[PDB]
Amino acid sequence: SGFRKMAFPSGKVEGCMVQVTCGTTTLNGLWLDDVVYCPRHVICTSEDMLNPNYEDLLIRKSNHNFLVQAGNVQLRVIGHSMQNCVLKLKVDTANPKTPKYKFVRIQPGQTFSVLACYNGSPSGVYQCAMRPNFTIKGSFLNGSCGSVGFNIDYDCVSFCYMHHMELPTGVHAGTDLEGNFYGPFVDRQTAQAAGTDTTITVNVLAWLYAAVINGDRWFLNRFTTTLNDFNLVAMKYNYEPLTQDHVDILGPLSAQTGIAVLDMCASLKELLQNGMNGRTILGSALLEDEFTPFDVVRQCSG
Amino acid sequence: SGFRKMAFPSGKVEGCMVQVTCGTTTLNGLWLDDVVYCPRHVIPNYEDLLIRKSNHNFLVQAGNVQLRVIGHSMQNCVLKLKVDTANPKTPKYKFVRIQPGQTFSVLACYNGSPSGVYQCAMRPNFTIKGSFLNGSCGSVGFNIDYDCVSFCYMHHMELPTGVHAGTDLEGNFYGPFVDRQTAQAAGTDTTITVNVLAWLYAAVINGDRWFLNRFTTTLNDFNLVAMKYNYEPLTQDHVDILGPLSAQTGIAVLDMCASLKELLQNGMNGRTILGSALLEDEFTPFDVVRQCSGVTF
Ligand SMILES: O=C(Nc1cncc2ccccc12)[C@@H]1NCCc2ccc(Cl)cc21
Ligand SMILES: [Cl-]
Repeated sequence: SGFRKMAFPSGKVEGCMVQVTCGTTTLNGLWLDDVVYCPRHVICTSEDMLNPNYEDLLIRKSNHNFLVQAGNVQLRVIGHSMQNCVLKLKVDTANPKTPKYKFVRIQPGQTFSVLACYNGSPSGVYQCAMRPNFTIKGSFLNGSCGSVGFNIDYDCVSFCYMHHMELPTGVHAGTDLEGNFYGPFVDRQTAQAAGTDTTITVNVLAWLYAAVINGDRWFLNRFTTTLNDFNLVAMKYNYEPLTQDHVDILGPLSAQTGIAVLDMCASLKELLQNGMNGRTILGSALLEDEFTPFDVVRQCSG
Repeated sequence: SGFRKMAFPSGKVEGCMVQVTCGTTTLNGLWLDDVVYCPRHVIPNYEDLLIRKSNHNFLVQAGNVQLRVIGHSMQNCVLKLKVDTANPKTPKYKFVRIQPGQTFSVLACYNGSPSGVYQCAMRPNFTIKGSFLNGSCGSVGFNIDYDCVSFCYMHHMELPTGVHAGTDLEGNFYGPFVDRQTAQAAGTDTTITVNVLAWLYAAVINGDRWFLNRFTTTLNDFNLVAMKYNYEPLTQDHVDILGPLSAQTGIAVLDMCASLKELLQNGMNGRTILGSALLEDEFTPFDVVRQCSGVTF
């Protein structure tokens, strides 16, 4: 019993964090095999941040301009290439702590753990979700660039995120490990605003099923709804549309609890209308949306 | 910017998790140097049940390697299995007993394999509101100070309300609990006041000021109100501990107490603080400073 926002154990990722210094800029790199991955904005100066030409700035750099530090060991950069918004520094040593890994690009609503780092040293680990507006509500200070988001399903680390920047609202933007940004963001100081954020509906339903599995049933009702009627109500509360894929995904939880997805949708509609009334669901007074259906099953069953 | 419930990086602890099997029971062990620590309920008159056990009855597995048990002893509610091999991944460590209100990270394990890491607090009623399934016994709570892991908790059981009970690494239970199937109930819980204030300072540091007011209060008047809402008494030590946050934000601790007093008597009014509609009490003043300054390990 119990339901916590749980991150993956960060050990496999900690053994990959390095510090990447280029000129006056220092941030984090991810050392996997003989390559160090980091945000390409590490090659940027003061006046080369509003409109940087990364191809032009990178051509002027030599291998010895990049200082990579793994613990108290300086690694030797023997090559450099750019892939989208990520810089790949070929090094003369393969990381002995390289875990079994994959680069995966996630979709909004997906969760992952973040290993926040400063100067190549891990400071903390927390659980996040890719918001529908493609930002992450992380916890990052200056120097956190290069910190990574990942999932550890089985013994394989799936890297899904690399931190690049903080938007004016305090939310964060970044890329997959191939350098493709999540959302309409670019790695420059130009005016960029996150779109209006919405609640990840399928995740709220997954969390309502977690509450039922843990013995919380007060919010259940005798009603059901059509998928269309639910979405018409949901949109009015800035909730993401629930698709037939989401209904299918929630099938296992519906089978385990005996509460049909559209039946749980009618509970969610009622909660949106009434609020909680001094009550909590799994120790929360708000509807939690950073637990996917897969997270709920893993945490409640194994 | 941002404020998250953040756990310590769990790597140093992951290299210590092993699986301990005794008879039909399988749980987790903590392998430090040549000793494996685990809950004694893996084997009631525990002295008598332990005397009937031989070293080969304990099957300890570190990854795909079976470790050989060369000795066994009991210290309070923890079993210590002496093994032939010292753990090469043994970090710099200490066994520390924490006080209610203090926070720590939990590395939840099943069959000696880490499955997740979360942050939690020792409740004033000595329970932890964890996330644990069958097989999680032996999972440990810890903090990291510089490069030293301070082990503070070992999971033993789940109480009927779904909350959890366990011991320090010397086998002394936190709270009035015993390691036996019997009627045991967690006492009435209270809110960790100093932690709520620390979290209000974290909200101010992140730009949330709506709850601030022009008012201040005496420590005595605050505690009279706090006692009424099942909040822990705020001591002069807590006020001193909150000093650095008070200096950084410009909001005196008793000034923040007047904000808390109003929040208790009047509620949030549809508003949130750091994305929460409840007052968060599982961040200590040190946690807030560590996260709002970026201390690394
Ligand atoms: O956002 C960046 N860094 C940070 C990242 N996270 C939390 C921060 C908090 C406080 C200050 C900086 C933070 C990075 N340096 C600032 C300008 C900038 C502009 C464009 C790009 Cl691509 C990156 C950057
Ligand atoms: Cl995905």
